[PDB]
Amino acid sequence: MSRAKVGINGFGRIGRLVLRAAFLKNTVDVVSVNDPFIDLEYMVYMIKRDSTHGTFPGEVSTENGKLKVNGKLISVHCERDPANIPWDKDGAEYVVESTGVFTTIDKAQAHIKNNRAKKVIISAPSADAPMFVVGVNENSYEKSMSVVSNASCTTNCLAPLAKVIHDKFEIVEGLMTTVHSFTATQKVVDGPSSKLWRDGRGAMQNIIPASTGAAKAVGKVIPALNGKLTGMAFRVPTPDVSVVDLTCRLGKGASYEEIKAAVKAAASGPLKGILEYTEDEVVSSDFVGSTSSSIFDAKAGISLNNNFVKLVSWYDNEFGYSCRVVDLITHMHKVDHA
Amino acid sequence: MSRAKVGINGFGRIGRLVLRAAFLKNTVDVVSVNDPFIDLEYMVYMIKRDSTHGTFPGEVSTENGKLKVNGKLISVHCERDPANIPWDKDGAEYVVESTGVFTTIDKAQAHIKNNRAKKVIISAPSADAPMFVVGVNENSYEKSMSVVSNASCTTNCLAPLAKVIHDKFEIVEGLMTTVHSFTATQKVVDGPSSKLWRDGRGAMQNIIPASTGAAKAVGKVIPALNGKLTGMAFRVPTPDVSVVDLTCRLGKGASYEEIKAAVKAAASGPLKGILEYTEDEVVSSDFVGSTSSSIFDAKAGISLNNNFVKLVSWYDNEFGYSCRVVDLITHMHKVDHA
Amino acid sequence: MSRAKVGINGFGRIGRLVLRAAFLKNTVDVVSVNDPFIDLEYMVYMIKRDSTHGTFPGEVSTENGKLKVNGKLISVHCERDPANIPWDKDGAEYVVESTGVFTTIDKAQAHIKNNRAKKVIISAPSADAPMFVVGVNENSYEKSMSVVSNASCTTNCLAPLAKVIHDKFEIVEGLMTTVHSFTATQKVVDGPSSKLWRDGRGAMQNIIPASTGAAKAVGKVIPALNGKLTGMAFRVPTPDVSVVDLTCRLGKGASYEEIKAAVKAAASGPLKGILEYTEDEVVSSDFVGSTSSSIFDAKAGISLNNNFVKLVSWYDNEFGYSCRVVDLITHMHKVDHA
Amino acid sequence: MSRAKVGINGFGRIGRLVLRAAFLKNTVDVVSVNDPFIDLEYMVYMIKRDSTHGTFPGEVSTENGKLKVNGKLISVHCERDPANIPWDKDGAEYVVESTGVFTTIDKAQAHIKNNRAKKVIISAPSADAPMFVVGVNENSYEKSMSVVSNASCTTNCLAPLAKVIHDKFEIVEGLMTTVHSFTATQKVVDGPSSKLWRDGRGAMQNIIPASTGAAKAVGKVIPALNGKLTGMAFRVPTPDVSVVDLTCRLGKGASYEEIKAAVKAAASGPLKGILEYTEDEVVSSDFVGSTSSSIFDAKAGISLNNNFVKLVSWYDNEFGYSCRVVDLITHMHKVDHA
Repeated sequence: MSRAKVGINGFGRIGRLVLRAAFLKNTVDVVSVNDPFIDLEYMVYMIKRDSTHGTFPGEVSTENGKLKVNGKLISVHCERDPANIPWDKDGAEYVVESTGVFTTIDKAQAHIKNNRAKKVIISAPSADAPMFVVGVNENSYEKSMSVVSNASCTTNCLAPLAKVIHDKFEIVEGLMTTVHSFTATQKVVDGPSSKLWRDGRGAMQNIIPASTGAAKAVGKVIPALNGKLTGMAFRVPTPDVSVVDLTCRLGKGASYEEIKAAVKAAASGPLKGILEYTEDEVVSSDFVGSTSSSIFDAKAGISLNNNFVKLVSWYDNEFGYSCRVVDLITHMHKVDHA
Repeated sequence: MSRAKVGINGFGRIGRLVLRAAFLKNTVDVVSVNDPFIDLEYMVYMIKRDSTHGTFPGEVSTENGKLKVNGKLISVHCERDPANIPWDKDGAEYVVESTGVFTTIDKAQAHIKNNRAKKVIISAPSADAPMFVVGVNENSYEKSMSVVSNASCTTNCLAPLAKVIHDKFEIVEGLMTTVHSFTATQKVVDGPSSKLWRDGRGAMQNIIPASTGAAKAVGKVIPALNGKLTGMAFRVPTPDVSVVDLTCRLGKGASYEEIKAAVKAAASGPLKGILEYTEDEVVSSDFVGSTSSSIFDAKAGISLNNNFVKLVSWYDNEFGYSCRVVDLITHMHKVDHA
Repeated sequence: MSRAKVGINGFGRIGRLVLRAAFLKNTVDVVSVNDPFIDLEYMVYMIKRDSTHGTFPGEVSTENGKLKVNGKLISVHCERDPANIPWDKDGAEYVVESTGVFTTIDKAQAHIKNNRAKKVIISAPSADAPMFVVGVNENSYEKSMSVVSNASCTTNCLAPLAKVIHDKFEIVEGLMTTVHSFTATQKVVDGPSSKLWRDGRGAMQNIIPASTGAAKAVGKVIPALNGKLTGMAFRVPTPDVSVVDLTCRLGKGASYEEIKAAVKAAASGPLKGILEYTEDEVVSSDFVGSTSSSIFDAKAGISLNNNFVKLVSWYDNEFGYSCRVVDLITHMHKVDHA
Repeated sequence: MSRAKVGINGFGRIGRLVLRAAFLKNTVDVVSVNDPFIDLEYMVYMIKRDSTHGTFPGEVSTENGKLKVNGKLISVHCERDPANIPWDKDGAEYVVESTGVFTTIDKAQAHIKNNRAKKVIISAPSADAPMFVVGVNENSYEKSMSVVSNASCTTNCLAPLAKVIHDKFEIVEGLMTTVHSFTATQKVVDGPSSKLWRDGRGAMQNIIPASTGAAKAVGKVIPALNGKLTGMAFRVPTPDVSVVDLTCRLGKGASYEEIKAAVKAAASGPLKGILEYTEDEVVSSDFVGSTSSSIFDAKAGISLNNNFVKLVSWYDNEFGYSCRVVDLITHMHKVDHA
């Protein structure tokens, strides 16, 4: 009994797929959704239909102004302002800030005031809000914190992998590269982008050397690896799934077969679920729907020697991350209401 | 005597290429450009680097605060209010309206007001402004018209074909389908499009059924075929170039051999440069950068009997259409500034 | 009261997806496969992981030199000469020819030579073998026919619809187009295509116009439409699913809504499972893994008048067809063992 | 005086752009082509039409069963057996082996057999044949060397950069990843690929881990870094232009500015034409048609510290390589003739 009641503000890509993960894992209960740029009737469409993840494997309709999903009514809102959503009346405790526009404790506090929702969870790396990665520092969550962060989805891939290698071979220093699928933030043709010019170029016809602090933010998830990690991104013409290309220096001399054994041991043990291990000839479509945060590709990895190796790990940047959002809630609820 | 002095508002896709089309024909003069979102710095980049048509053939730079393009200086503005764009100062007598917002004559007249833009040229269909398709209703244009429209890119492909077939076999009735490359109006991944839900889907993994106002608009350019034409569109994962698929009944008998030689005589004849004829094994990429408005494909056209055929005409939806913007001005300036 | 014993020749994308359909429907028992390019280990890989239809839904492994799927054992062979495949020892009574090398009756008699397979179904449209379409002329199968084809997948889409529209309102004539996905017969980059130059172009870069008799082949399954139907094909950068574009002149006039009503009933009638009817804002990726032969889109298709209408219908060119292959065999098992 | 007379075996993708780059640079003279699968008529269409690089810039016709290009004549052959090709009658001194079937000194000598061809160049890396990268070790060519290799596209990118680095700051140890466009060896959809399973997968649906022997191969070109550097590749859905992602440890402490200057100086100096330096916010498609082997991207490269950095260099994996083949030939005809 006593499941966590959850609400969502920002029904984007990384906000609808989080909703999918909820009815799958069944670890929490969604009760509310708010998005002013999306109509209610539209919402059923975007849930039922998805070009990446297929149609919803349940029942979706409308009960009397409420979105019924797999036999569960959810109230819908559409306030331009985030502090104009009455979470209390829906019974929501934890709000998911997936609009990605209120990524600060000051802005996200707009959900918490007037006693409405207790904790706010930002589905992006935050500057002031304490970021968390379910693999590593999910336990660092103290009850006195309201607005958290689940870091970036590249971070959710690298950080768990970094922990294993570092804790077992000691990562002296490393540089990361993520071959990232394109995201909502890109253009179908050479369009406007007054800030990030490269990010405006046609998404299908370009390899776009983007940037990311995800690897640099691994330091915030793993403090022992602070300033020892950073890296950039390549955004390539694929709808979903991404891979991390880590190259680093280990403290202990270890052969690749040794590395494999440790990772295989982690993905089976304490990281059963966050980290996964395979030795198959996979590509970036064998992971569409993977709940894991990192899938170590043993085969594609290469070792120059025993102190300098290149590692590769996949992740569903959309759905793996979505699941880790659902996990962070369960943990909190487990921690605040117990 | 002189060349027409031209200005451009809305440095979009179908706007930057119109510019690129001016330094090629060199039939007119671009003097001013206006776009609030895209600064001068950015304008150079957007012009110089293009994922579809390649790097600009020439030296694009800045000088003394204004934009320069192979020894010609272009004044630059960032006014969000068309009424406050100073065309009068710049010397812009002709303005191309490529923002998508302004379509009404009384709307496009915010450019004309108060001693600046002589004629307003809307690079999009207008349901009140007299639409005109060069090569068809070209000379049908009157000097007493303050705002005109060039209609859609697609309709600029069908009409020059429609005319030929009509003016020789008389098109009884016909339905058109255009397999269209995606446009800036779409989403790279499943996104918000409250009006047109299907154009909210991932443009790169989907064949998206649309509906265009290009086919009946041929009735607006060719009155004889008014109401005899209509048809919808298909958006597919290519960055540029589209093809018209015209299915129609004829009034007179036709051997497809005749229709061929009819088009060939119209391509090299009066419609030289507007309508083109080909027999080659062409594919969409074979028309990137093409200046033709319609390129009839001989072998790809199918014919059921002597009266009911299916024609096929290619076009660069971006660059072919941007040329007819330029040519129209040479016609106006002929008629409208003399 | 028995089940068909099925063998597969040609382990391409139809061959594998036919197998998936067999375990999804569980109406036939696949007992053998043959592909001189694909060994036992690889087959597992190709069955397990699939870029388009995701991972195999069930159990696949190997055992005692035999492929094992969901508990059923499947012999594996690598014969390049079809007359060298031991269909008798394998107990395969029905052989699926999907190599394309054997489409004629006599080139198909290899599997039947010297008491072996009883029947052979050609997944490719044939020149002499009796072509059929499930939902149109299933019951036209005689027990004496050794070779028999299942038309094309393009053919299997338009055929059910025609037996509705023409069956009710009569299309005096009609032309067809199919915006097809790309198939394994194509090239990643510009390459060789000796006899059909257009097909050897960048499949991801291009819209490729290709001829197809799959619309002329309608006359074979519906004699009444012999010479009344024919069409072409466009191939676009999408991995799977295609749409049929039918522009036909109807004898008995009907409004765009009257015809919708006709197709409704057909979806819930005897073709319940063949012809489907939808009214949703659908795009191509919605019908991935769909078992229908033809899904009519009421929102897409439009009508010029009452006698001249355009219809749009979707189909999974890979999986939908594979489903019909299965349905045909289990039907054949009914007759031979009646 | 005399210009290099060249023949091409295998008019595939790479052998077809070599011809292109030849007439572009006009530094050598192509006199003979051979490809059994491509006849004269087809050969012309493959030149006039390119999905990636557009139409060829020149008059290409056929004079008397012979291919005429820009006024230069080229005799064609469809000899499957390279030892049957009359390179002597054609007067081809330097032959380009562009089919991967003849990549050893014994297997390549069929061109030189019986006094015709006097030098042969392998468009792919070779086992025993000495490889060369123009700008790095083209001066190690000896008049005695009858058969050579130009390594691979990727090697020609990594090497000019590595030379600069290792010479200025010394690369202690290094690892490389190349985000590479797909090539003719891949499939449009999941197809057979017995030796390399991942490459069987649909080229345009997946990110595909592959292996390149182009990083250790630098070791054969620069022994100083043999065993000290290696790497792999990710295959992504793009038609052309790849990028190299080089992570390495510098023996000398170097700041990023200090690195930026290191490359800018060599791109203007002796590596002018080979290595290029840029600071613009570019993407892959900005390099289609680039005649450079390596284009250093400053804004995309990063530095963890003064001794651990990540460098990025673009390259047209199709046409940058073909230009170097022409330079390898021009260099030999010099040395060969003296």
